Amino acid sequence: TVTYTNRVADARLGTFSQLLLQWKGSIYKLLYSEFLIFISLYFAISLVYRLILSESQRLMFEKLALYCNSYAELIPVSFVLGFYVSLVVSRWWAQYESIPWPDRIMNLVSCNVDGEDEYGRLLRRTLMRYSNLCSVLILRSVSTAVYKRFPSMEHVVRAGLMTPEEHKKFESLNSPHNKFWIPCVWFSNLAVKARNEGRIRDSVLLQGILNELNTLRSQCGRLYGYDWISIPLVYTQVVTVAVYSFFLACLIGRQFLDPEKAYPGHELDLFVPVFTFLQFFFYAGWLKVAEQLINPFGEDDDDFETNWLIDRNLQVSLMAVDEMHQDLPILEKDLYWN
Amino acid sequence: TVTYTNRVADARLGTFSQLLLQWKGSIYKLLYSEFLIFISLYFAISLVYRLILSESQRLMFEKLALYCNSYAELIPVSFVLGFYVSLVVSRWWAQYESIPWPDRIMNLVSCNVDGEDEYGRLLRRTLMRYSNLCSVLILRSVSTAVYKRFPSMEHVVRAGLMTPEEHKKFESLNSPHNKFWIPCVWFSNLAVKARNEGRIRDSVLLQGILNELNTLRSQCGRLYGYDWISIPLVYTQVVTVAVYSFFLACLIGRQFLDPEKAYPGHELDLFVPVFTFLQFFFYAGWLKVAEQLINPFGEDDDDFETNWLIDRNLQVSLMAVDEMHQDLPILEKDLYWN
Amino acid sequence: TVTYTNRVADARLGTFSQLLLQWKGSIYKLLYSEFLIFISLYFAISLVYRLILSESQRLMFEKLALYCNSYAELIPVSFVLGFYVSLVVSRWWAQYESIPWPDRIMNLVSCNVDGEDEYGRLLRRTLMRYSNLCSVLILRSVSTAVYKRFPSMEHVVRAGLMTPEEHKKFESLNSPHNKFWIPCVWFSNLAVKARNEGRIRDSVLLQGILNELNTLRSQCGRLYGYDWISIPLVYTQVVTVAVYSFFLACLIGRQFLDPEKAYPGHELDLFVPVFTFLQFFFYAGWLKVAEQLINPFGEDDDDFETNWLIDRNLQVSLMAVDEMHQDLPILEKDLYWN
Amino acid sequence: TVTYTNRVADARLGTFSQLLLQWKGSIYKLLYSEFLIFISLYFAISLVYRLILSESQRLMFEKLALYCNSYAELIPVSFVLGFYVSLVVSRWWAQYESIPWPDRIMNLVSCNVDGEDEYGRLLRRTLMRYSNLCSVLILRSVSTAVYKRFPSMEHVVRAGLMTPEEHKKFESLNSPHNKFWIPCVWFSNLAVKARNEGRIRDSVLLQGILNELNTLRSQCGRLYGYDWISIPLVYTQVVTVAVYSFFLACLIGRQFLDPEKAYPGHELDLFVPVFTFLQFFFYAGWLKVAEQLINPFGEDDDDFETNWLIDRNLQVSLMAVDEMHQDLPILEKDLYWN
Amino acid sequence: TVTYTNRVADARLGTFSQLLLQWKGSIYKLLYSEFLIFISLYFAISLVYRLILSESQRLMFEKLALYCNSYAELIPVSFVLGFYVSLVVSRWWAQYESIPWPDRIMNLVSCNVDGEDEYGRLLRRTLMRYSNLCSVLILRSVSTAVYKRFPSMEHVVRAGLMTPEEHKKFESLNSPHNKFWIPCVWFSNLAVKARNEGRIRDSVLLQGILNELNTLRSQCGRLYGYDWISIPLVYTQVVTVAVYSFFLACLIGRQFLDPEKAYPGHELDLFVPVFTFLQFFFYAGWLKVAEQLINPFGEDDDDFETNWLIDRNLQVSLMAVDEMHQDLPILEKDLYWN
Ligand SMILES: [Ca+2]
Ligand SMILES: [Ca+2]
Ligand SMILES: [Ca+2]
Ligand SMILES: [Ca+2]
Ligand SMILES: [Ca+2]
Repeated sequence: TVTYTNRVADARLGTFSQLLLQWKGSIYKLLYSEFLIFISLYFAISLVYRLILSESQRLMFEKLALYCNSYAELIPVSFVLGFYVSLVVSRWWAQYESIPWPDRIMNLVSCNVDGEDEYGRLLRRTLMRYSNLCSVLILRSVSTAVYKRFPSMEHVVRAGLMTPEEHKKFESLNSPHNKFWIPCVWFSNLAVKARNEGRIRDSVLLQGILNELNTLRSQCGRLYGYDWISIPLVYTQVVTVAVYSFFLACLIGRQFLDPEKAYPGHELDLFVPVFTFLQFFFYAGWLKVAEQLINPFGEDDDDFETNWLIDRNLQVSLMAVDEMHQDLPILEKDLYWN
Repeated sequence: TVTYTNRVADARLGTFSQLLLQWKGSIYKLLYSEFLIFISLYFAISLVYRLILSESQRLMFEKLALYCNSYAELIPVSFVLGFYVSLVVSRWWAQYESIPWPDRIMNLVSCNVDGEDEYGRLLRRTLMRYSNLCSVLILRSVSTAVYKRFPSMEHVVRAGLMTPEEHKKFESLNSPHNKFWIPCVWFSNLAVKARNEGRIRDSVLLQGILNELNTLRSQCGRLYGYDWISIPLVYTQVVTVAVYSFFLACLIGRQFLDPEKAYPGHELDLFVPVFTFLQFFFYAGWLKVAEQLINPFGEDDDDFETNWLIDRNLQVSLMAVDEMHQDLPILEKDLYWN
Repeated sequence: TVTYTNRVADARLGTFSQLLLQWKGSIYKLLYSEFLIFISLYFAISLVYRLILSESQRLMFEKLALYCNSYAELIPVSFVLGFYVSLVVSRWWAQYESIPWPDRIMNLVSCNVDGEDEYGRLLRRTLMRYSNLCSVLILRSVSTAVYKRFPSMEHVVRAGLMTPEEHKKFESLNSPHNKFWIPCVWFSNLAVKARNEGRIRDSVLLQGILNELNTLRSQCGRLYGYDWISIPLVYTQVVTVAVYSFFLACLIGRQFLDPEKAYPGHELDLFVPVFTFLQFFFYAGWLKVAEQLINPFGEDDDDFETNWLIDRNLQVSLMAVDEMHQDLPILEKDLYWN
Repeated sequence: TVTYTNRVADARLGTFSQLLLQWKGSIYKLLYSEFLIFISLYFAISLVYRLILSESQRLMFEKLALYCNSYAELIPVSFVLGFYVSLVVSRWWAQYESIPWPDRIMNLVSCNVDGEDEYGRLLRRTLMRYSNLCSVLILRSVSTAVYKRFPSMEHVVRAGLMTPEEHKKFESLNSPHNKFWIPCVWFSNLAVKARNEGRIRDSVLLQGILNELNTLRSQCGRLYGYDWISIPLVYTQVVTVAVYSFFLACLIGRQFLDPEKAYPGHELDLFVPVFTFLQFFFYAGWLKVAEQLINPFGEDDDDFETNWLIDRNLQVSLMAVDEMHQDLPILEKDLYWN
Repeated sequence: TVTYTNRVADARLGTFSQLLLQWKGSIYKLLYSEFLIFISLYFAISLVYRLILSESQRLMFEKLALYCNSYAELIPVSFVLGFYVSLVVSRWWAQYESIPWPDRIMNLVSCNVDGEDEYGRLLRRTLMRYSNLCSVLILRSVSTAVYKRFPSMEHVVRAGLMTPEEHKKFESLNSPHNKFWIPCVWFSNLAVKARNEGRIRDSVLLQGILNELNTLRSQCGRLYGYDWISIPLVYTQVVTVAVYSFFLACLIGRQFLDPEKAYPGHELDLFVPVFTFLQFFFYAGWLKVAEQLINPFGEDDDDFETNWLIDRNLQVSLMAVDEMHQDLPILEKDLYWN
């Protein structure tokens, strides 16, 4: 994503006036193809009408242009497009919050799994690596950036997210469905094995660890649900037919007619319709935002930084349960004692 | 459902332009009947007006067409239809999330119910089969696809979801209401019987299993509530009268009149109203999406894949508590040790 | 409620076309009075204008009709009415989900309260009867159907929901406020008395039972809040003044004037305004849905089936803690063993 | 609040027609001042125009009235006002549900704090009085009705909500901020002191009591947040400038011009603009509802009955933990035994 | 923020009429620059047109002004701007509720961590200082006011929020990412160290403290998510291009033309367009509210008072676990005893 929050804290004058001077993740980069196609088609029809057509053929084109200008308002562009964009934005922010963060499981495993020797160290690192793997295996199914980072499971083995013994156990488990739920069972079995060996003191701490595991499992299930149940295809087809049909009508209807014929409405000849191009800018770019945000896990400039987030979660998770287990600062008095 | 999420990750040019070349679950398959009925009625009235009516009768039809063109805008089509479609889409996504997933109960039963012999194996499989049966018995009441897969309870017995002794116990329980709550009591009684025999260690683990049982029971209750309390019938009647009355008016009002009579507005004769057919496309198809999604558990192309989900839940549930109980990979060091 | 979900699973052709042939809970049954009053007033003014008024008086009525037709669009009908109907529908579905279901408490009491003799049987039945009574005493305060089923507390005694000793204890408790919270204290005291006698094993199971009791108490409190804090009366007055003032203006403005006077707009005389009657149909019926759903606990055709739900909850609750305590089917192998 | 829910259960004919015959909490009581000011200003300008101005001055007033009638539609009244009213209603119902109800803490304290002697009786009453005081001290900060009931802390002492020793301890605690969090710490300390003396059996019951304490603390924190973070003042200024500027324009633009001058639009002279007064009624009263509901804790007719609710909570809380501790009815058989 | 809730409790007459006489946090302070730029540009173009241009050049400017007045309505200002402002307000109130409040952790630590000597006092103060530091370290990353209060970590050391030993431990932990999660691991490790020394009695109280820690960690994670995932930049660019392009068109289109030329629409010459300036006021100020509230953690007049809240949380947290540990008032009888 493009983050500009620190630039818009106060509202002086050019709070939004400077942000339109940015190229990375802009409206200009999105509309740079469709806008130039629209410019090319409009100026092509304009030059053909001004330089090629005969007089009766121009007189027929005038009636066609008046018909298309009168009756292009029957197409419900804003009515369909606002509803579709509201769906896309609602599902967008709903899909951000479904991304699993390891930090609650991190806080519980960093303190409740005892042992300062190598066995408890290995145990805590294996628990957090299972919690991260149960996230990576669903993020490589819902995202294309993670899938291009990890094309096969051997790339998950080489990155250190999975040992080859876990790869052999993962391949030996026979299931035709998506196997993202495999480490979230290994986590619970390893937590119970840790409790039975005395590394976890009581049942309440074990049940807290398992509750946070099931919370992360619900997060991964929400990601699977938002990826599998898309926006219905019939909505996408209706909105693209709406925008493309409206501006296909505006290719003919918004053409500058002859001022010497003295039509009502077409009195000035400017050869560049500023308001038609602005209306195409707002409607077509308003559709392009929904095209960008309908899948926020791809490789757009404003899709989610999933690979960075995987690297952060792996580093922070393996940091807080290895170096920070019983490594506390010295309990000292504050500036407010007596 | 038709899933196209992997095709719309990035937004290059034809992100939505290729998706209108798809037939399965499209606007075209929905409107293929109503659109051709509208085309047939319009061209029938057009040919009758052009070839059959006498001159005074055509002059009366002209006044009828001008009246219907002037006063068809009084019908609040968009105002009623947007509100109705917003209800349908909100209830649609609310009904997806109410579908019970066994995975939290799966994670707890796979680890907390002890025993590697045949008795604990039978116990875990019976617990997960009760948790799946308490979902199947409500999905065959809210869906028509599951009801056509399982027409009677004997088909539930033959699929392995229920043993015949459980069928006899299920028939001996006398209740005139829906019996989907029967396995969700058997689960709690079998969990307490498992705790009393020592298969579950403490009370906290038992209460966690019962809390996830009650969570799945709340999911099934939400499905029962959304199926039983429909959208009010008066809304459905008002929206279908709105769309059908508006286009019944547009059968007469949008007719191309005679250009030689020189009416204001009807100057060009094209014999095919492109914008009337587009307006019928958007409004009527916008109603057809609500017709499709008012019950997302039927057998439309974009209703929910409930039978696939039942098969997945049964296979994954009986997999993770039988093969994956204490079958863990070897605890080995990572690529980040020292 | 009228349930039609099983009829609209697929979307073939007449998915909504058959549902307008139904009378029970329709738009026709709602508007059958107001629509005929509007028809009567319009045709009365029409016949008086056509047969009674003199020429200068008709000429004054023409100017009054043109004024009322020009200036009835200043009344914000859709703007106020859409906001009001959105409130009514949001509160409608929010009030359905606040109805207490005994099933979570049923699942916990059916398994955690021990004893196969008559004392534990009496104990479980008394606990579930308290949980049902704490729901009946708020449903007879928020609904008129339950209040007509149970006019006094003696009718609650005769139905078996309350023994006469509990009636005497309920009357001896002195409080000027609504006493729906009385059985939800008796439940907690009886659960603690059951724990102290050894019928409940540990504290965790008791706390789970009390947590589900407090969940049902929050459900009853939400019902009390939605009944006591209505939609503000000023909104109801503004919407009824809006609809009635707009169609009081349309009684005069939509009248067919004389075509021989040649007014702009009034050229055709049909004597039955189809689009005025349709506009009255949609706006007035859109108000009548809000009139129906502003209190969904009354005795409309599409209000909630509260009495049926009370009977179901009583039967299922006293069934699952009496016959189904330790009555489990035989643990047998599945079709997938080895 | 004005409650009319029992009057609108069914929808016969006059379901909303009788509710406009009510004065308490009506649109008429709100608009009785602003409407008469608008009537006075309009009729003043009308009589001055009809009786005082000369002919050229009337001819200038005609052009001013046509300008103001043509260009008053540029003011976005409905666009700003609908958004503002939606915020006010959303925050209104969000602030009702944040009002703390003592009933969950009541159910736990009435059963889990042991002792039938005077010490446990005093202990339970002191716990519930702390839970009520932690609500009263935030309701006298967010409401003006509670602040006029309790102007100082001595009025809280005289009402029995606080003993004078608790008043001295409350004054000895030095903090420049709002002290509504003081009894919600006393509750937890007294619950731990009750557990350490054996009045509470185990830790799980104590943690349940503390969890419901923190739930009530979150309710009080939501009330503090909704009172402290208002709707932004810039929205309130924009909506009042919108409504007042639009009807300041309509004082001149809606004036009946001279019919003998024969302007397009002003042909009939009625001297009382019915639709202008109706439009002022709906827009200005639609603003007055937001003025009423922007602070629903004041002393309007449809603000919340906070003092009644404080009296109810105090009476019910001190009732259910004193008289109803181990005072249960006799366990007797039902009408459905065998 | 500017709080005016106590001024708008009742609705008499001038409930909103007095609030437009306030300068701090008003629409006037926001629009004081852009409005004067618009006034300057409009009056500059007006004086140039009235005093400088020749007759044919004025005749060309008339056609340009009629074109820009006819075709500036094609720009979807309200359609884009309402959607954007709805996003800004929804995210605004969603970001207020994500601010962590220490009070639940305060209530649990003030009672469950035993010890009246200096060691338990130091232990409770260190726990609450960790809970406050885990909030300060994310509020100095999401806000500019806290970042200007604490430019470096030495300023956090000097304020008493962090001892220098904790500063050395905080710098020794090597991580390239944001370190706001560091004290929320120290809290859990210190709570487990407090439990193992006997300062916390059982496991249930420890798990309650850790659950409230993870709740505060989820609050800080929501703040990090709302700061990192902004509103998409393409929406901000489209709305600022919409407002600026519409009023750039209105600089030419709303100009008062010559009345002697007798154009339809431009008949009166007033030299100050009141309704154009009002329309600029509402649209441009409606954009400026979104500019103010897109980052509510900056230093605007109506952004959140974050520094005051940090000071309050520090004072109240270190107050309630030091002075109020076992300092209870005397248990005395109420006014309602017998
Ligand atoms: Ca994307
Ligand atoms: Ca369907
Ligand atoms: Ca009703
Ligand atoms: Ca108020
Ligand atoms: Ca700001």
